[PDB]
Amino acid sequence: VTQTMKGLDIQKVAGTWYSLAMAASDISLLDAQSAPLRVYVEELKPTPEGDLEILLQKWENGECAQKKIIAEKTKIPAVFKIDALNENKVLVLDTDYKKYLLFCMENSAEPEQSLACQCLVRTPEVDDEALEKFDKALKALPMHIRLSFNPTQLEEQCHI
Amino acid sequence: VTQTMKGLDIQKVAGTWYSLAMAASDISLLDAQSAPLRVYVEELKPTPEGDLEILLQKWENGECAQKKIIAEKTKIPAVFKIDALNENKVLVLDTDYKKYLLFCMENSAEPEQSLACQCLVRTPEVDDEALEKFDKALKALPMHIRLSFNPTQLEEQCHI
Ligand SMILES: [Zn+2]
Ligand SMILES: [Zn+2]
Ligand SMILES: [Zn+2]
Ligand SMILES: [Zn+2]
Repeated sequence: VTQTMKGLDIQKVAGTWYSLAMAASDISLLDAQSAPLRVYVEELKPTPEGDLEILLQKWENGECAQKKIIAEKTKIPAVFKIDALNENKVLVLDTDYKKYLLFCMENSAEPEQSLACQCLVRTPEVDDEALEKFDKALKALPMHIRLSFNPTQLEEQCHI
Repeated sequence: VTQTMKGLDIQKVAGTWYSLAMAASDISLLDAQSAPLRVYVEELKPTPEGDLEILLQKWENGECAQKKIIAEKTKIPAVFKIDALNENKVLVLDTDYKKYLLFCMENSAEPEQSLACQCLVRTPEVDDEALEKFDKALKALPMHIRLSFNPTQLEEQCHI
């Protein structure tokens, strides 16, 4: 179902990011700040080997904890293997490198109950064009919850 | 901003309904089952005087409570006055009476922070055409959360 980006240069996604919008196939995955896949991406750090370190924050033990996820390169381009969040795959759908990035996470064992997708942006501002790209990519996908954040929320993102 | 239905026959909306989809301007209004405006419409009972009794269920005191809301007719058609859920207005946007109904609730004091909208259906089944009408009506509105329920969830709707 999912169509991944072709000709992705992973080195060009490095730097600071913000989670502008999130979507998921199951409401329980994103509803409430303490939900399993409610994650806020803060930085993408690609490696020389072609892997992707994802820095993000997540609600745990009563507060916003900082997590580092190592996404390993696989034989399929724009698809990375992870062992976190009960997910095993990160899929980069699209990016223009300097404004927005669209990606999804899933578990290959049950991809319909585990699919979460995000729209990332470089600056803590609403990019209507990025949201349009996000919505278009989501049309084919069976999403039952969609969240969209404003500039004020994008500053600290996760907060007690 | 909101455009209400013209030529609404309120008597024809009587009977059983299900909340298929919900949307709101603020995430806090709908995120989590215990959220202030997470409400599940079960029945619409119009009166001979032209008022609308809304039967719905809402999470309160650890369980799904049953609520009856009286929507009073106002001088503007398809717009009803209420005194519940911290809202004071019910706006009927569109309906075909026998399959779907779209409505919004708001507080006139702060309509941007209080707007919640729903897509109702007669039967506990996903109507892709009703969702299309819902999405089109929402385009102009500043929604930051969207929820969509499946047939299994639509049977009991709210549940412990
Ligand atoms: Zn590696
Ligand atoms: Zn589905
Ligand atoms: Zn009356
Ligand atoms: Zn807004």
